[PDB]
Amino acid sequence: SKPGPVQVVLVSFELDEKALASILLQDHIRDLDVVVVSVAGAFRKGKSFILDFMLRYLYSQKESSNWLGDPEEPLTGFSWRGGSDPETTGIQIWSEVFTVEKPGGKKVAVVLMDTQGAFDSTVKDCATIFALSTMTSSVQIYNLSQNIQEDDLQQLQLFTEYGRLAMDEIFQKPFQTLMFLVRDWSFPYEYSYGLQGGMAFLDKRLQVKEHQHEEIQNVRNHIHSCFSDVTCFLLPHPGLQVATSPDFDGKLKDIAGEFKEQLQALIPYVLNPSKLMEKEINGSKVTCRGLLEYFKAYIKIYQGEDLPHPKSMLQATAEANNLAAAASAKDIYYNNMEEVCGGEKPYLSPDILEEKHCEFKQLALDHFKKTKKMGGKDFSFRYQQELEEEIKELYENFCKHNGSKNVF
Ligand SMILES: Nc1nc2c(ncn2[C@@H]2O[C@H](COP(=O)(O)OP(=O)(O)O)[C@@H](O)[C@H]2O)c(=O)[nH]1
Repeated sequence: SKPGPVQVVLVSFELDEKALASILLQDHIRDLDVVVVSVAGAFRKGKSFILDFMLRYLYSQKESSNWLGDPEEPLTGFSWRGGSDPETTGIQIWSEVFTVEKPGGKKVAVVLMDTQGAFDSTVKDCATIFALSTMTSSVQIYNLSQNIQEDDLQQLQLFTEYGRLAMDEIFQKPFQTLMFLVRDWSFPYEYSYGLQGGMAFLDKRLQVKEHQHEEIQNVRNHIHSCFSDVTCFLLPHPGLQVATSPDFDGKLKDIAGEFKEQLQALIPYVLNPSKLMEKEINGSKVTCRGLLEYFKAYIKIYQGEDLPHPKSMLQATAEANNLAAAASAKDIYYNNMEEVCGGEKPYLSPDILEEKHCEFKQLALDHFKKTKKMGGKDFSFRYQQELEEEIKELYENFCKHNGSKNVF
């Protein structure tokens, strides 16, 4: 009953769909728009240290004020690396999804994602892990040591023709925020720690120059077709005790002061309620229920020998987008009907049951049609017709359950 990391993508690659569904289709979050914060990068680069502070912020927020902690008390990690073979490639998420009220009262679900791979441009693939993580997250925090290297940028080539395809055919950038998190920044006299120094440094690194390799200048020329926002944050060194310790357990006061300072800017910048950014695809928000569909559609196309064609990535996106609309409509029909004739609630005469059915079927189909969907009308119809068959089967079970409560 204790929260912990859940392996959702593992070694080709497999989606553990049951484990992911058990988190995302919980009753209290499945209908909420979901915020998906991913930290991605090479093994042993401090990703889980940052994930731990994000959890401290989220748990402090859940139960309140000094999120950083008590300076006298030792730190304890949250066990993102507790399993066998911690250097393994894959994607984990935290088992506790948080519910946060944004200003004005809208409640959203907040998922934390741990994306680990070799991250080195050669022989094998973890590009699959970076792609799946990027396409499903709303903030991809790309965790790098000391600088943004040309190798680092070359790994974004995965998305370049995808971004160019989507702009050309759907008139929209496919992804939201990419943030370069530069660890152990050592030149504050050139670019100061934090966000303003980071954006000046990123601007310089993103400039195309004739000596760079062709593929890297490509990435520079099209990264802004992929992400609606590209940002960078320079974080200081945490101090030698953190750097040289396996499983750091020293007191908060033993962490370097400038690191703590910049942590208090970085973590709220990502997780403060006014900053939470719901996942969006095709310009419409994704719920925990819908997010499951994107994982299921994306795992399929990354099964092959080679990386998928961009047309197949757009195709999988369109299919999952319509399935997400259908699933949301199906839940509306089911929840309303179960409220009215489910359980041991009293028998309803066929006239009353039919009327309720007609009311909630129309509600459900209207919701599907009103929802913004990719593919055009003929593409979306096949999903609508599928939804109508599901509703018909649901209605039959509701009718047979209702009839079992009849007297004689
Ligand atoms: N130099 C440095 N070391 C860090 C930082 N954050 C964590 N560490 C240490 O680096 C090692 C690997 O950290 P870990 O968070 O497990 O890396 P992960 O594999 O990316 O999750 C551990 O000894 C950490 O205590 C940092 O910002 N800078």
